[PDB]
Amino acid sequence: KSCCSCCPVGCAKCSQGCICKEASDKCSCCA
Ligand SMILES: [Cd+2]
Ligand SMILES: [Cd+2]
Ligand SMILES: [Cd+2]
Ligand SMILES: [Cd+2]
Repeated sequence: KSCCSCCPVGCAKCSQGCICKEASDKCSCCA
């Protein structure tokens, strides 16, 4: 885990702020 369970790796969109709050197995706001 880095930021979320869908972007557990300081994802870009999740650079410095888990701005991804939607993905119960997959997201479409980032990757
Ligand atoms: Cd995520
Ligand atoms: Cd993200
Ligand atoms: Cd996140
Ligand atoms: Cd996302």
